[PDB]
Amino acid sequence: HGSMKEFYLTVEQIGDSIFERYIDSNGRERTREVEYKPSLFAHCPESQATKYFDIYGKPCTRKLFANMRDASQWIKRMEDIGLEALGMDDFKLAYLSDTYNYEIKYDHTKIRVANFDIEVTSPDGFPEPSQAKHPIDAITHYDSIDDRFYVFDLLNSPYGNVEEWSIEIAAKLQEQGGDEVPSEIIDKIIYMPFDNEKELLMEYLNFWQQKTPVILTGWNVESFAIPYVYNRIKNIFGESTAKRLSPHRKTRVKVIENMYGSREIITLFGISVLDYIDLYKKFSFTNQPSYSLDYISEFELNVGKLKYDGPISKLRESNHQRYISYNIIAVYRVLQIDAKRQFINLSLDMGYYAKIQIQSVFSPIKTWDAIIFNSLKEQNKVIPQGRSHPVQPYPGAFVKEPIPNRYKYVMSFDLTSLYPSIIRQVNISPETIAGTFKVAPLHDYINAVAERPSDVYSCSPNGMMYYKDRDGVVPTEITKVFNQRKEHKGYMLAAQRNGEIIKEALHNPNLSVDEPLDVDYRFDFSDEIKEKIKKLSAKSLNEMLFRAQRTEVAGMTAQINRKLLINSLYGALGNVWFRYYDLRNATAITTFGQMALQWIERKVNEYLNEVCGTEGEAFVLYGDTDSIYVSADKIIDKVGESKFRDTNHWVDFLDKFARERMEPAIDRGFREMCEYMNNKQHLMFMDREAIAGPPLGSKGIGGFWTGKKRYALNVWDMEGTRYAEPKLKIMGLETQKSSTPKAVQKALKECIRRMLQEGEESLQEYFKEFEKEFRQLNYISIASVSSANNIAKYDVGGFPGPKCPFHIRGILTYNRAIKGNIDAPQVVEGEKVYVLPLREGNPFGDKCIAWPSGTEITDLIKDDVLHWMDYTVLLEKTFIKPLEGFTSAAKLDYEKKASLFD
DNA sequence: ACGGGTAAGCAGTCCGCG
DNA sequence: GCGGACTGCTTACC
Ligand SMILES: Nc1ccn([C@H]2C[C@H](O)[C@@H](COP(=O)(O)OP(=O)(O)OP(=O)(O)O)O2)c(=O)n1
Ligand SMILES: [Ca+2]
Ligand SMILES: [Ca+2]
Ligand SMILES: [Ca+2]
Repeated sequence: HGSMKEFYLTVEQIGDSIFERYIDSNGRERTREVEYKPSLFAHCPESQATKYFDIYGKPCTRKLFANMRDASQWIKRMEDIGLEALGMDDFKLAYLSDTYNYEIKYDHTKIRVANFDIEVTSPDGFPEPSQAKHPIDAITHYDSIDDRFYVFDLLNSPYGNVEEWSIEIAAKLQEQGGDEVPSEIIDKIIYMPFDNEKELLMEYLNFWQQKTPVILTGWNVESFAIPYVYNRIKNIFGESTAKRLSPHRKTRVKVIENMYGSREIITLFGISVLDYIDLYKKFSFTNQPSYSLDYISEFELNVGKLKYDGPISKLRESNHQRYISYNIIAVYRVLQIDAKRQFINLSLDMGYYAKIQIQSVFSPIKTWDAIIFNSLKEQNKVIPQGRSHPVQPYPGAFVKEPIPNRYKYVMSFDLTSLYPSIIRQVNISPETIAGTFKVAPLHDYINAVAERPSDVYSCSPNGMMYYKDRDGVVPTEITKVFNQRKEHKGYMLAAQRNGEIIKEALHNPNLSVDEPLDVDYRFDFSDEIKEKIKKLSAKSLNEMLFRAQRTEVAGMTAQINRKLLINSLYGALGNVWFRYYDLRNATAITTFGQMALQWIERKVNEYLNEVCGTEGEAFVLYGDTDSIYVSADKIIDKVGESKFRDTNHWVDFLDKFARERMEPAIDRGFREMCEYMNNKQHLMFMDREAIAGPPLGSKGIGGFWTGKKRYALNVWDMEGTRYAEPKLKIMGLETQKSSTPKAVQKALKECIRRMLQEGEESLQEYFKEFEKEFRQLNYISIASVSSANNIAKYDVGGFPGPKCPFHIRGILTYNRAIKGNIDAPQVVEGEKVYVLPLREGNPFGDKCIAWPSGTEITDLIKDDVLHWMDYTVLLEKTFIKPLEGFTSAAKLDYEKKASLFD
């Protein structure tokens, strides 16, 4: 037996015992109960010397505890006295650290990941899990070990009796009277019909004991499915039987009970719930107009809506065959989405790295508390007691005020992982604080005028001095996560570059039948592959393109989420629930960044005045925290439309000017700033990102800024990737906002593409056609979106109260128009909503209306709102005002002037 | 309780203004 | 009868 080391699955604390589920050395799943004996520490005199020193070198003495409750009355007793009680007071983590004293290398094929969704017919409307009034009438449950979809289908219920489900009919196309259940899963569905609900649940509980999930997921499974099936079994069989959903027989019900409802969260000891919706909100870097599975599915996977007739509420009685097919597809849908985004994998990686419960990957603070503590166990150090602190504003990034205008030629540069780098460069840590110095005003450091803070320590322009010689835990531990990011980024950019090869190739689609190639898209297509691609068919290239984008999304996920974590350690230092919170360090970081950016603004202005020849002229037109945006018009003039054959030539050129002259200069400038602050290590690595301009010989303006955080740019090269066709990089404007209607986002963007690529005549032409045709766009397409908070607070007898938002006012008028009948869907406090304006003297008695997003409005009122919609207002408010924004800034009109020729 | 600050633009109210 | 300054709210950007 020359083989693998054990690895935990879950862990819990009940009283004076730890409940752990793990995978042993022969790969079998197990449970133990352990009366863990923890150790906390206390200071002692300089003399009682030993192993343990706090992070400041103050000696400490370790204390046996008999059990965990015994060590907790000690932490309370030490506060009753008023001395610091050191050590890790979350014992699940100490236990994990004690048991798994090594880099955990873990096998996912051995971890049970279950994915489920239920269906619960209600003619009452939305079925609150806290009550669970209504029968659970279908469950689908996918198990990653077995690799099967277990279907529990209830044929008999007070809401209707139905025929068994046919897997043959599910397989067939929609077009053949079937449900289009993906055939790569037909062979994996185990189907189980049932007499009656009781019999189905009892069988589901027995199924769960045999195949108890470790990671439990699915869509919206924390706030609906789990608590509904808990409360349901609890109402029908009793708590005892309900507690079966826990492998340890412990649940918690914490009440948190709306402004008037009964929403509880239910925790199942010994299971790690990773609600995919929470994973998606945290790790996907999107902001969506709706978070229904239909919606997100169609966004991530480009699959269809998933249609049907009648309202979902009467669906099981009318087409039970589809009701079940749809439940199965929903579960698979989440799998399809996880196969793209890979957030489960992320979570496992991250979680086993820190040695935490996996559901603690939602908490950067947990995540770092544990990494840091593991890193300090190692050197026999003892961690601080966490302290109460009052909350406190403090300053962040600098942002240059730009002159609103157009900018023909732009070229950007940005610093690598800024704040993480600053920590590394400066050696910022709880335990590396040397002292302070007398701080001169910020600009004196920017202008390289103020006295050198210190000769011996590493400094930040907020007055902090750090030990330059030793190693900080934080810097150390952030360097390890940064190095993993570097690598996954590499794969992702490669993947992106490889995709542009493929897109170029798609104007030579070679009339032929082939299969796609066999390459590893994380690495730069070696020349022989590149030559092979030039001969392939569309069918084939297209399959490679799609495979590349899945490889790149994979890498994006891994990369941007380590960026998230490290930037989140920075954040934690400004958050009072973090054991190492310190505004001294938070501000050392932001203030140094303020300086860094401004310092290099001054520099880049200097160098480009020297070499361009001119003097005291603005070359940096904008910048945000780590960014600079340099006007390259004068670098181009220096040649002209002389020997530039095509759009690519000057792009080749600039790429070359930046890489061969500017980044050398920039490195010189920052090396000098590091000498000034006497930092530990030079890590201000500013390289080039974007390269933007009109196509050659165009009327296109290349770029514009309206104000801070609001610009567009027509970009030909980004971080080394040369685009096949130019890509708009729009930051801040209305095209990028989830609040603005899809159709206008589309339109506003095509307008921008025209301003930037095909001057003023192109815009005005297209604008004319948007104005005429705008009125027959589908209403869902031209509605606004808003989050819906504090509805209750602005109610006041069915009507708008003092200071009531337009969108909240919208819901109130919905609530008035569906008043009475429970048939129609309710707007949920906190969710999102569509929003249309209404004309003068409409039947709804108000100037707009709102319904919950991702849906068609109720049929009840649909035909009325469609005919009372105010397109006039729609277009002025959401298209025109924004457009005037963009064109004012860039010195342009969208409508032909009063010619004076006339 | 459970990463951070910065900043834009929309709408509502309350006030000055022949 | 309406514009601007202030404020609450939403959603972007690092
Ligand atoms: N959610 C975020 C995003 C950014 N930032 C801060 C920390 C970043 O270091 C700094 C610069 O932002 P960037 O968006 O340019 O990201 P980075 O510089 O960290 O990494 P990179 O540009 O290599 O992707 O802004 C942050 O604190 N939190
Ligand atoms: Ca950066
Ligand atoms: Ca940046
Ligand atoms: Ca970069």
